[PDB]
Amino acid sequence: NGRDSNPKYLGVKKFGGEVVKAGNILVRQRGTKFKAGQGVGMGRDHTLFALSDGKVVFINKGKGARFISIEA
RNA sequence: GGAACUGAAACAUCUCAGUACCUGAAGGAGAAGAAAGAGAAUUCGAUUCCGUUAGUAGCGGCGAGCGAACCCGGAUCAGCCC
RNA sequence: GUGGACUUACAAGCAGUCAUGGCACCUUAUGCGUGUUAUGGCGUGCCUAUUGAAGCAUGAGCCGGCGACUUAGACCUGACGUGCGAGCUUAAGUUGAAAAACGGAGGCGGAGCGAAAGCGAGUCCGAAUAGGGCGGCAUUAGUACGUCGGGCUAGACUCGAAACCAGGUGAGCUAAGCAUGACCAGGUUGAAACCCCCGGGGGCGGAGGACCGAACCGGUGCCUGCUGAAACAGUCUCGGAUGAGUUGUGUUUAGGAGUGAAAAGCUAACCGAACCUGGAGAUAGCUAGUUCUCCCCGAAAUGUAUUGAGGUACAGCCUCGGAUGUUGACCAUGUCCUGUAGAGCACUCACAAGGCUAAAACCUUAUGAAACUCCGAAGGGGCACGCGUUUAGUCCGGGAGUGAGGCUGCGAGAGCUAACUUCCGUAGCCGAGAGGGAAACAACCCAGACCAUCAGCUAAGGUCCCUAAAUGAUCGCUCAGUGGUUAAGGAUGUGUCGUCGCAUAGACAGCCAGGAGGUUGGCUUAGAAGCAGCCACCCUUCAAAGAGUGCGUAAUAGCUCACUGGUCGAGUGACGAUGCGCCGAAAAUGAUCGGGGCUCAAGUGAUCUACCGAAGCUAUGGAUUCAACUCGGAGUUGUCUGGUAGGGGAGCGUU
RNA sequence: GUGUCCGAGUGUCAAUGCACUAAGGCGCGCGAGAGAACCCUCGUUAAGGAACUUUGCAAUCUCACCCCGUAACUUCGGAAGA
RNA sequence: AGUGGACGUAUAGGGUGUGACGCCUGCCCGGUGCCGGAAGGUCAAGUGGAGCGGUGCAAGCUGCGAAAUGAAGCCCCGGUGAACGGCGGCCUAAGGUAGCGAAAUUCCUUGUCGGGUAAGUUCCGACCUGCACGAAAGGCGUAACGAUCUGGGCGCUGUCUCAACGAGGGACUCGGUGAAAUUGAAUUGGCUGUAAAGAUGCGGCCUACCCGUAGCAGGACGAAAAGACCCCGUGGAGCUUUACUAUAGUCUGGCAUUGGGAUUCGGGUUUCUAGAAACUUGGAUUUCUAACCUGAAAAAUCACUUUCGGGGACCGUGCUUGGCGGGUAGUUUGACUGGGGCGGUCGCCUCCCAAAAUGUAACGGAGGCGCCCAAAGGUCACCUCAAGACGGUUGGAAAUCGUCUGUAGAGCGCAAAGGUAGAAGGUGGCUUGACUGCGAGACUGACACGUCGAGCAGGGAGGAAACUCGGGCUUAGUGAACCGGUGGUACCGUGUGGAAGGGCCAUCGAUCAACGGAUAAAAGUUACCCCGGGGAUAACAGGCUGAUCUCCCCCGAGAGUCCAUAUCGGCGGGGAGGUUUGGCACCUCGAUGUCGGCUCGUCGCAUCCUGGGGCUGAAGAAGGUCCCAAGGGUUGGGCUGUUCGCCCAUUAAAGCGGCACGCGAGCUGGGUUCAGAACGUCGUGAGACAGUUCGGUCUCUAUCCGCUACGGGCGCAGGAGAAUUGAGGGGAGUUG
RNA sequence: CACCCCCGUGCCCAUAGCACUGUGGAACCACCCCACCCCAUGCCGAACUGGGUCGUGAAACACAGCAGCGCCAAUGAUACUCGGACCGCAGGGUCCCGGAAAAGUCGGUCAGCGCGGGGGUU
Ligand SMILES: CC[C@H]1OC(=O)/C=C/[C@H](C)[C@@H](O[C@@H]2O[C@H](C)C[C@H](N(C)C)[C@H]2O)[C@@H](C)C[C@@H](C)C(=O)/C=C/C=C/[C@@H]1CO[C@@H]1O[C@H](C)[C@@H](O)[C@@H](OC)[C@H]1OC
Ligand SMILES: [Mg+2]
Ligand SMILES: [Mg+2]
Ligand SMILES: [Mg+2]
Ligand SMILES: [Mg+2]
Ligand SMILES: [Mg+2]
Ligand SMILES: [Mg+2]
Ligand SMILES: [Mg+2]
Ligand SMILES: [Mg+2]
Ligand SMILES: [Mg+2]
Ligand SMILES: [Mg+2]
Ligand SMILES: [Mg+2]
Ligand SMILES: [Mg+2]
Ligand SMILES: [Mg+2]
Ligand SMILES: [Mg+2]
Ligand SMILES: [Mg+2]
Ligand SMILES: [Mg+2]
Ligand SMILES: [Mg+2]
Ligand SMILES: [Mg+2]
Ligand SMILES: [Mg+2]
Ligand SMILES: [Mg+2]
Ligand SMILES: [Mg+2]
Ligand SMILES: [Mg+2]
Ligand SMILES: [Mg+2]
Ligand SMILES: [Mg+2]
Ligand SMILES: [Mg+2]
Ligand SMILES: [Mg+2]
Ligand SMILES: [Mg+2]
Ligand SMILES: [Mg+2]
Ligand SMILES: [Mg+2]
Ligand SMILES: [Mg+2]
Ligand SMILES: [Mg+2]
Ligand SMILES: [Mg+2]
Ligand SMILES: [Mg+2]
Ligand SMILES: [Mg+2]
Ligand SMILES: [Mg+2]
Ligand SMILES: [Mg+2]
Ligand SMILES: [Mg+2]
Ligand SMILES: [Mg+2]
Ligand SMILES: [Mg+2]
Ligand SMILES: [Mg+2]
Ligand SMILES: [Mg+2]
Ligand SMILES: [Mg+2]
Ligand SMILES: [Mg+2]
Ligand SMILES: [Mg+2]
Ligand SMILES: [Mg+2]
Ligand SMILES: [Mg+2]
Ligand SMILES: [Mg+2]
Ligand SMILES: [Mg+2]
Ligand SMILES: [Mg+2]
Ligand SMILES: [Mg+2]
Ligand SMILES: [Mg+2]
Ligand SMILES: [Mg+2]
Ligand SMILES: [Mg+2]
Ligand SMILES: [Mg+2]
Ligand SMILES: [Mg+2]
Ligand SMILES: [Mg+2]
Ligand SMILES: [Mg+2]
Ligand SMILES: [Mg+2]
Ligand SMILES: [Mg+2]
Ligand SMILES: [Mg+2]
Ligand SMILES: [Mg+2]
Ligand SMILES: [Mg+2]
Ligand SMILES: [Mg+2]
Ligand SMILES: [Mg+2]
Ligand SMILES: [Mg+2]
Ligand SMILES: [Mg+2]
Ligand SMILES: [Mg+2]
Ligand SMILES: [Mg+2]
Ligand SMILES: [Mg+2]
Ligand SMILES: [Mg+2]
Ligand SMILES: [Mg+2]
Ligand SMILES: [Mg+2]
Ligand SMILES: [Mg+2]
Ligand SMILES: [Mg+2]
Ligand SMILES: [Mg+2]
Ligand SMILES: [Mg+2]
Ligand SMILES: [Mg+2]
Ligand SMILES: [Mg+2]
Ligand SMILES: [Mg+2]
Ligand SMILES: [Mg+2]
Ligand SMILES: [Mg+2]
Ligand SMILES: [Mg+2]
Ligand SMILES: [Mg+2]
Ligand SMILES: [Mg+2]
Ligand SMILES: [Mg+2]
Ligand SMILES: [Mg+2]
Ligand SMILES: [Mg+2]
Ligand SMILES: [Mg+2]
Ligand SMILES: [Mg+2]
Ligand SMILES: [Mg+2]
Ligand SMILES: [Mg+2]
Ligand SMILES: [Mg+2]
Ligand SMILES: [Mg+2]
Ligand SMILES: [Mg+2]
Ligand SMILES: [Mg+2]
Ligand SMILES: [Mg+2]
Ligand SMILES: [Mg+2]
Ligand SMILES: [Mg+2]
Ligand SMILES: [Mg+2]
Ligand SMILES: [Mg+2]
Ligand SMILES: [Mg+2]
Ligand SMILES: [Mg+2]
Ligand SMILES: [Mg+2]
Ligand SMILES: [Mg+2]
Ligand SMILES: [Mg+2]
Ligand SMILES: [Mg+2]
Ligand SMILES: [Mg+2]
Ligand SMILES: [Mg+2]
Ligand SMILES: [Mg+2]
Ligand SMILES: [Mg+2]
Ligand SMILES: [Mg+2]
Ligand SMILES: [Mg+2]
Ligand SMILES: [Mg+2]
Ligand SMILES: [Mg+2]
Ligand SMILES: [Mg+2]
Ligand SMILES: [Mg+2]
Ligand SMILES: [Mg+2]
Ligand SMILES: [Mg+2]
Ligand SMILES: [Mg+2]
Ligand SMILES: [Mg+2]
Ligand SMILES: [Mg+2]
Ligand SMILES: [Mg+2]
Ligand SMILES: [Mg+2]
Ligand SMILES: [Mg+2]
Ligand SMILES: [Mg+2]
Ligand SMILES: [Mg+2]
Ligand SMILES: [Mg+2]
Ligand SMILES: [Mg+2]
Ligand SMILES: [Mg+2]
Ligand SMILES: [Mg+2]
Ligand SMILES: [Mg+2]
Ligand SMILES: [Mg+2]
Ligand SMILES: [Mg+2]
Ligand SMILES: [Mg+2]
Ligand SMILES: [Mg+2]
Ligand SMILES: [Mg+2]
Ligand SMILES: [Mg+2]
Ligand SMILES: [Mg+2]
Ligand SMILES: [Mg+2]
Repeated sequence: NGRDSNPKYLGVKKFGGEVVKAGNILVRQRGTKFKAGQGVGMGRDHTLFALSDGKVVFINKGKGARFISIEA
């Protein structure tokens, strides 16, 4: 063994209560650990970036049912 | 005739360098010199030396690095003979 | 070395430091004196290299004197200063020189974008519109010098290679050759050939890389010699000693070359490539060394990359200046994100007793999990505020160094739940840190040294003597020197509670009294009969006794026992929690808690004071760094001043 | 260390060997005491005899000439100074 | 040029290896070498120049440029071993002929038996199981020879038990001369602790009047040479080869020196009734003598002439071609690494570690990638998976159909984590958005790279539309830079116009996988080693730890007929000691000498003897085992360098360990570890192994402390002679 | 939001879901109804789908009861932990302050809010 692979510094890049420019990246994820609410659009590797400038808010009933909206 | 350390963080091309060194000829100097040229204005008008153009052009395992010439400004300026 | 003051012969000692006393002296000098001295306290040379230095790590005998960050250039870059300023200035040279002027060729600013053609405050990409660099805007003014910080290139802070190359010098040592001369006492052995008697005997003869042994040539073994008598020898012993011998002279062969009966041996006393001069101050990522003083700030041993790992590049951290202007920082509120501790089996692996059944499955019950999660804190990170105390931050430009870390505690891995082990996270100390405590001691506990005082309160730690300070006070605890070195395990050790029995209808040991019944009980080997031993315990006679405890020879008896009794006269026996202790408990020169000594506490657990105790804090005096505040550095108030690499600043000494 | 030449006598089979000595030459350019440990070159050693030690390393022992006598083996010479 | 070979000429000369003599010298031509062959494969310059292009109005000039034809040489085919070699592993070209064998070769190894000694790791003779013999890198013998090595025996010895006495030269004392290595400074003790972990110098405690002198050799990690061992340096040098690169040399084709001619000519021209005389441009054999080379004659080397003689247009030399070329030369030969080597690893992806942010090391625990898919894409539309039970045709535990349960227990191309049921899974229709030009904004990184990305243009594709498309559910499927190939484009293109060449856009070439990548192009070896450094880093020793080692204790199964504990103690548990093999890497690489012996010793006690005990399965005696006990004592020899162990023969007994595995400024020097050499084994080679074997320099001068002796001074309240008490210190201590 | 009830479509986002179950009927919805063709089944008008009444509330669906199941879930007490401060050689553990789960019990629920329309009491 003695093998390993680079860190992928994934996360909630922008936490609810953070104003965001358009195109800011807010969550990094392997998949849909977050499912993108209103105003946000999710990319190829399933990072989801805000489309509209404003505050970031978490809709989060959880269990795969967590969504990131942006409010203007 | 012609190095090698060395640099290239190794090392062959490269550089170190036509350096050091050996050998020949000669003088108070020597060399060179009177355009089958530079050059791009149909200009220049022998040779040598300084400043500059200029680290420009360019050369380079296009790497380390190596590097002009013309224009222009001065020092000195004689062209003579087969 | 000579002479004089003071001193020195039970003293333990980085050579001193402060203090006190004794003696001597009085020319910056009768003092807050100079020389010396006794005693007391205190006290790990210096530098370097270091995680860490008194080190038993390096360097150094001592004093002097030489001795290391330079110079260069029409170079690049920055800070400061000066002239001129939208412009600024020369170079080569020329003419003068006890003096400098002329000299515009040329350089820099003025426009940028593009790969370039080329356009031009626009420009490249492109088919038009999205960008990049750029001007407007802040038009940030440049340039010639001087000084200085850096950079470059050249020996480039100084010393130091082993090597490489060039042209020479060497065969007078030694390695061989050639020419030519010379030397080898003496004794032993007796080949051929030649000649007689029958290959053999005799004679005769004088051969040999033959024998012994002097010179001579050579070095076999011990010893001596080992700052030698000698830079390879000496005594003694040994090899050869007519041969492949020794030796003179003259002479030839040499540097990757010669010579070599072959060791890489010899080539002028260091030959796996001589010597000398030179290239040449070769290179040196390696070592050591780098000197005057004071002020201010102050690190790093981390990340990634590397023919990289002990070295470099770029970040990270330091400093100086400019700008900005609280953006910092801690703490609080609000919010969001997380899958650890824990905890759980709901999936995956595992796994514990059963029921159920052609056992997978299934149910009751029961568990572990870094790569399991139905769950899931504490904390932690981002944002916003400041609803609150503070002073840092950000970018831009010059200079750095650091890129070897060390411990402890917490959390993990690796290891053996070893290591003053190795590798990460994290906090603090050390590095770079002085002062008090811990006998001693970078890391631990206390506490960050501006200077001066024969002033005060305290921290940790202490208060019997060493040794500063209560032989303090009160309730105990341990009689072990435990204190002042572990454990599994044992113990009628001792206090504190605490759970279970049987007693003035009289029990525990304690003395006499009885020990019974089938039954010499079934089941066993050869006999096993309270009393080897696998299987099973009911029944009679009794105020009274279990087919019944350990012993006994191999089996029964035998003295005791569990209930019974006259006596006996009052508590006992059991497992338990614990507090302090005992054993368990052997290592190497001589013992010990730092020592004395401590229970007639100087141990201990609980409380409470009173004081000692630091370079921390307070007092008086004093000076720097900064900043405000005033007058044309000064002074006030506040504040700050441990320090390695390093950066900055003010100054002293020499020619 | 250094090449060549001459290098007497007594005795001893011989000799340039060994011992004494002629000629000739010299006592080695600090001395004098003293008679410890220890060290170097030496002499003798009870009893034992290799026990020593890596090894009999070293030190003994053997010693010249003459007579007698000498093996396994042999390349017929030698081993043999058995 | 000239020389040596050689004033020699195959019975001679050169090289290579074996190494008198004797009997001998087997197998294997596959690779490598070499010698022959030379049907065919390939192969340079040169001869040829068909065609492809520029540039000019054109003549023409000019850049490329095939086919065929071109030597040696290599591929191919034989052979060669007294050529390099090979003759073994429960198919290779073959597999060991004789001879020998525990060897100079034997690891296991002190092999087994015999011999010799009281005792034999040695030695000798047999045996053979030859790790890992062997036939001219020669095998088996051999008389004689050896300062050769090994084993034995005689002889004699101070080698020794065990040393003594004597001599001389030192050594000591006096007078004369009078150095040296060294040296931080010294007012320089013992223990025990502590500190970088070995203290004179830090702590406590003990001891110690001042100073010498003769001695010793424990300490001062004493002295000496900035470790020759080990590691490091993008140090060096010597040596090696099928590392790389060149190259003296060497072979080969063509051109010149270099020529007439006959002879066969694939061909040239004007020549003539498909044709041949003048003639060749050449090639080819063959031949010739004026070039040239060489030799003989009074004129030695050289020149002349030569009645001359031989070779001969070759040989030699100049240029150029291609091959051979460790002989020479200049170099390359990676890093991490709980010391180097060996093994492993080097880039990207997934998980745990990673301590609920991101991040985080390890030669830590697990596994994947160097691709795929014309549809596994875009879009539009449509389906729902495991698994179980009941029932069923050839099948039955599981084909297939049928019902019931069925937030998933399936699937998602490969590894896993996330994710997913309104799909990313499955199945069709259409087509390519697997587009060109851009990139607001962020994530991430020191850079450089990397990730995601709304929306705009041109234009597509699917859908009725909203809308979705600039690749795949996601995360791996990858390499800057240089130098070049291919297609466009029309920017530079040196006087001008063109073109040659260059630039740009697209694309191709990389286990450069040591994966940020030194060159286009590179392996070993050093023990002949050299330099510079490192205690940054191994071998020793000390330290820390104590797995392993040594010891004790608890339990108690059983053994002990019986009876656990007289003894012994399974399977398990707890400690101690630091003597073993270690780990770790802390002081020491400007030096800490290392194994064994010898000489001196001293300490522990886990006690071999001796002394005092308890229990005993103790009658007695001899024992067993445990307790207390460290005063003393603990033998001599054979084997091996040994420690050890075995053995002889005795003992009261033949103790175990510490003290740098105590002791080399005390001694040896056998072992091991420098240069020579040989054997086996490994390597083609230089060379190599902690396998073996012979051999191989151990440095007169003691300052200090410390130790044994011997004085000087002073002290001890007068100055003196002599006798003394013993504080307190040593020696002795055994036993049959 | 007059009272109910139906069809649909949201918010919510198992305290709403399952099962047992009962009411429902031409009003709404639902099956049945037929198929050459629109349109379709990798076979079937089962599914889409196109043409409709009867019939029937069977099934599905809506709505009520329902605490067997699931779903939620205290308090209390712990586990753990931020800071402080300690002991044990060690594995380990204690104390002060404050934050504080998970599991279980107690107990809670078969929901809760809109919007448009259709038909009822005519
Ligand atoms: C004193 C006797 C000899 O001693 C020696 O040969 C002594 C040498 C000593 C022992 C050596 O040092 C040791 O080196 C070991 C590798 C390590 C060791 N310890 C510390 C770990 C260390 O001690 C040598 C190499 C050390 C130094 C001093 C050195 O190189 C000495 C050279 C000269 C020494 C001496 C020289 O002897 C020469 O011998 C010739 C035979 C004589 O003729 C003569 O030559 C002229 C003589 O001198 C050179
Ligand atoms: Mg591993
Ligand atoms: Mg270089
Ligand atoms: Mg070079
Ligand atoms: Mg010159
Ligand atoms: Mg000259
Ligand atoms: Mg001249
Ligand atoms: Mg006194
Ligand atoms: Mg003293
Ligand atoms: Mg100090
Ligand atoms: Mg160190
Ligand atoms: Mg020192
Ligand atoms: Mg020294
Ligand atoms: Mg110039
Ligand atoms: Mg300025
Ligand atoms: Mg701008
Ligand atoms: Mg300037
Ligand atoms: Mg500076
Ligand atoms: Mg700079
Ligand atoms: Mg130098
Ligand atoms: Mg002879
Ligand atoms: Mg003889
Ligand atoms: Mg010799
Ligand atoms: Mg002899
Ligand atoms: Mg030289
Ligand atoms: Mg050579
Ligand atoms: Mg020499
Ligand atoms: Mg140079
Ligand atoms: Mg480094
Ligand atoms: Mg930097
Ligand atoms: Mg900020
Ligand atoms: Mg703030
Ligand atoms: Mg857990
Ligand atoms: Mg965290
Ligand atoms: Mg605000
Ligand atoms: Mg800067
Ligand atoms: Mg580091
Ligand atoms: Mg660290
Ligand atoms: Mg472990
Ligand atoms: Mg450590
Ligand atoms: Mg370490
Ligand atoms: Mg440091
Ligand atoms: Mg600090
Ligand atoms: Mg301190
Ligand atoms: Mg202490
Ligand atoms: Mg102290
Ligand atoms: Mg220290
Ligand atoms: Mg300190
Ligand atoms: Mg420490
Ligand atoms: Mg404290
Ligand atoms: Mg006080
Ligand atoms: Mg206090
Ligand atoms: Mg006191
Ligand atoms: Mg206990
Ligand atoms: Mg008291
Ligand atoms: Mg007080
Ligand atoms: Mg104080
Ligand atoms: Mg102060
Ligand atoms: Mg003042
Ligand atoms: Mg400071
Ligand atoms: Mg301070
Ligand atoms: Mg300071
Ligand atoms: Mg004579
Ligand atoms: Mg005579
Ligand atoms: Mg005589
Ligand atoms: Mg004589
Ligand atoms: Mg004389
Ligand atoms: Mg004399
Ligand atoms: Mg002697
Ligand atoms: Mg004797
Ligand atoms: Mg005898
Ligand atoms: Mg012996
Ligand atoms: Mg012997
Ligand atoms: Mg020997
Ligand atoms: Mg001898
Ligand atoms: Mg015979
Ligand atoms: Mg005979
Ligand atoms: Mg004889
Ligand atoms: Mg040979
Ligand atoms: Mg043997
Ligand atoms: Mg042998
Ligand atoms: Mg042999
Ligand atoms: Mg034997
Ligand atoms: Mg034998
Ligand atoms: Mg052979
Ligand atoms: Mg031989
Ligand atoms: Mg002989
Ligand atoms: Mg010989
Ligand atoms: Mg012998
Ligand atoms: Mg004597
Ligand atoms: Mg004497
Ligand atoms: Mg004297
Ligand atoms: Mg004199
Ligand atoms: Mg200690
Ligand atoms: Mg220590
Ligand atoms: Mg002391
Ligand atoms: Mg001191
Ligand atoms: Mg001595
Ligand atoms: Mg060194
Ligand atoms: Mg060295
Ligand atoms: Mg090299
Ligand atoms: Mg050639
Ligand atoms: Mg060629
Ligand atoms: Mg070579
Ligand atoms: Mg390495
Ligand atoms: Mg994390
Ligand atoms: Mg780290
Ligand atoms: Mg799909
Ligand atoms: Mg888009
Ligand atoms: Mg579009
Ligand atoms: Mg359409
Ligand atoms: Mg092209
Ligand atoms: Mg490359
Ligand atoms: Mg790399
Ligand atoms: Mg040598
Ligand atoms: Mg050092
Ligand atoms: Mg170390
Ligand atoms: Mg060691
Ligand atoms: Mg060892
Ligand atoms: Mg030293
Ligand atoms: Mg030394
Ligand atoms: Mg004892
Ligand atoms: Mg006894
Ligand atoms: Mg007895
Ligand atoms: Mg003893
Ligand atoms: Mg001992
Ligand atoms: Mg040891
Ligand atoms: Mg030793
Ligand atoms: Mg030896
Ligand atoms: Mg071989
Ligand atoms: Mg031997
Ligand atoms: Mg001596
Ligand atoms: Mg002497
Ligand atoms: Mg008195
Ligand atoms: Mg006494
Ligand atoms: Mg005394
Ligand atoms: Mg609660
Ligand atoms: Mg708190
Ligand atoms: Mg805490
Ligand atoms: Mg709490």
